[PDB]
Amino acid sequence: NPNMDQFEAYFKRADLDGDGRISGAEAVGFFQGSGLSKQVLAQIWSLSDRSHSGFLDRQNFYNSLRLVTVAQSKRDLTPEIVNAALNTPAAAKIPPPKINL
Ligand SMILES: [Ca+2]
Ligand code: NA
Repeated sequence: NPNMDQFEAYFKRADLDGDGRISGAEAVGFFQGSGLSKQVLAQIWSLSDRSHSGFLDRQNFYNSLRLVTVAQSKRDLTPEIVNAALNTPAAAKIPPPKINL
């Protein structure tokens, strides 16, 4: 499957209970494979849980994956970078991240 959807594959791996949402605990466990600091992952979680419900839907989780890629590229998150990933078609250019599984 050379064109396999890696965002979807990560969503399915992260969603341990199959309820179609990524819970806080599921995100903590999944992103332990990201190589990022807990401070950065906290900021990504906050930015991604747009409804403040404690769960990420698919869109929210894919956006958290995009922010993880930017952080793995050693770019400092700025308000402009965050908005570019969350609210503009620049998001489509961001690869899925590398996650140790
Ligand atoms: Ca879940
Ligand atoms: Na939410």
